[PDB]
Amino acid sequence: KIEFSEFTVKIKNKNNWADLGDLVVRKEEDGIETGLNVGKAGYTATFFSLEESEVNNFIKAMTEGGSFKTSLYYGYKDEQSNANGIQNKEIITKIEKIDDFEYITFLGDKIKDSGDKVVEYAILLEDLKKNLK
Repeated sequence: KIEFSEFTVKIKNKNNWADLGDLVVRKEEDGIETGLNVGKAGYTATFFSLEESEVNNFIKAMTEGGSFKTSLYYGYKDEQSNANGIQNKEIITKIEKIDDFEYITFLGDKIKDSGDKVVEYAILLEDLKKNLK
C-alpha cells in the first residue's frame, strides 16, 4: 500500500552539476506522474509517467538504485524527446556521492543535435527516501 499523494523535490542536471528546478511527483489512479517546474512559473510540463505495474520498481530504484519502465518520457528542453515524447523508456538509477551527499542519479534522453551525448539528472537520496512510502 502506497501512502504518498504528491511531493516536490529539487532536481539537478549536468552543465558540472547545476540546479535545474523542482520535480513534482504525484500518485495517480494508475501509476505515477512526474512534472518539471523550471524558473519563475517559467517552464511547467510532464517529465515522465509510469503505469501501476512499475510503481514498486520506481520506489526501489528511487530509494536504493535500480531500474523502471516509463510509459512516456519527455525530459527537459535540451532532449530530443521533449517535443514528441518517447514511449517505454527504461530509467536506470545509481546512488552517487556529490560533495559528501548521496544522490539518486539517472540518464535522460539524447541531446537534440549531439552525437549520442545524454543528459544526466540528480535528486537528493534523503528527499526521496522520506517521501516514497
